[PDB]
Amino acid sequence: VNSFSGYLKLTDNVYIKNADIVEEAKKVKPTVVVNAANVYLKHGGGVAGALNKATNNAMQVESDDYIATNGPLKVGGSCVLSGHNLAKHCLHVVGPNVNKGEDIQLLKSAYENFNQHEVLLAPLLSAGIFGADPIHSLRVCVDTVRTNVYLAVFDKNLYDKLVSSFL
Ligand SMILES: O=C(O)[C@]1(F)CN(c2ncnc3[nH]c4ccccc4c23)CC12CCC2
Repeated sequence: VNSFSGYLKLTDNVYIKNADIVEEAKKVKPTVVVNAANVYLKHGGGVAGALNKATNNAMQVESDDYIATNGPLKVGGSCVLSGHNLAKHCLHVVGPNVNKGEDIQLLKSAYENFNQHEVLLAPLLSAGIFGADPIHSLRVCVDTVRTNVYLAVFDKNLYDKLVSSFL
């Protein structure tokens, strides 16, 4: 038993809710919240900009030190950093950005990072400003992640389309 509430169950291990991931994290304080990161951990907009704003820019300060030490992530890769006031940990995962021409096949590799964590609160990778089809992203999530994932979808219209079209 965990503290996630109001989710629709899609599969044995994947759950979905129309929710603002920032507000959901603030309430649940999950062990892991996933950020929709880029390779530079520049949290300017989308989910990343919203998560970072909710930490009063502490996420960005920590991220800049991480990059200065380690260099950029790979597309499809991840790193674990602090969850600040939102979660114990933040798993920064880089899905491919279609608006940069990155290979959508890397979306599966991105979701594989979730399997290193037993339970996660997450957005749909490569959705939103990353330019991928969220229905495809949901399919890859379900077919790749084996651990327990609670997906927060900000847009109500999109949430209803994802549910209604789910196979
Ligand atoms: O940035 C994108 O492209 C996204 F479409 C946005 N997303 C979100 N997913 C859940 N909660 C959210 N709260 C937010 C508050 C402000 C801005 C965005 C979000 C958001 C998902 C997304 C990250 C990859 C697709």
